Amino acid sequence: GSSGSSGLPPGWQSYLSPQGRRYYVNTTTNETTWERPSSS
Repeated sequence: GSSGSSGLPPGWQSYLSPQGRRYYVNTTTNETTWERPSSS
């Protein structure tokens, strides 16, 4: 089943995989995540 994050906090960026998928990545913490901005 589908599992992600409806909305994201003001600071995280939203990118797309080289295949079509969608993922997120932090610019400050520089941490890679999956459709979920793992704030820290």
